[PDB]
Amino acid sequence: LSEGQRAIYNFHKKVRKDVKNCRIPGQPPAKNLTKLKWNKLLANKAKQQAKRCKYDSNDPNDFIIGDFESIGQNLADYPTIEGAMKDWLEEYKNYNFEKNQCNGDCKNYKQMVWNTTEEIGCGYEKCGKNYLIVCNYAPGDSEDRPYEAKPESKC
Ligand SMILES: *[C@@H]1O[C@H](CO)[C@@H](O)[C@H](O)[C@H]1NC(C)=O
Repeated sequence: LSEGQRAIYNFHKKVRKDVKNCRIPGQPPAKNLTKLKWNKLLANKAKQQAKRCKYDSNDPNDFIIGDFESIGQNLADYPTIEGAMKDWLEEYKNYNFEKNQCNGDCKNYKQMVWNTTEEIGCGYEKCGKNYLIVCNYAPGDSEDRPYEAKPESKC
């Protein structure tokens, strides 16, 4: 993994560890989340997409990757990788787990804490001032809640 790739991978590991341990503010802790494994095919497809330097593109070809049945995707148009990661994460401020409802945009946060997601790979390209960052996830998420809650005492 590149420098950026490794940082994006660890930031996702850390978010998922945090949500299991009451460390995402105002969000119930998660009972279980599959461990993410990096996947080279997701990462390369992410990278071919990000090299176009088009944020909206999307393009259902970008969602057909090897044999995966379902692919989710988070996109960021941002001057730094860490800023992008933090922007996706803090969408947790908009998300109500009990009602499964969102005020504004929750899609990036929900995909990061999606309990059945197993494979991740991410790709980014410098496109002028900013990066286009593409993360692909397998399986992708749905409109449901991201995980099963567990009692905050188990933290
Ligand atoms: C993920 O969450 C769903 C409920 O939203 C739960 O029924 C399912 O068993 C969970 N699966 C895993 C692998 O954690």
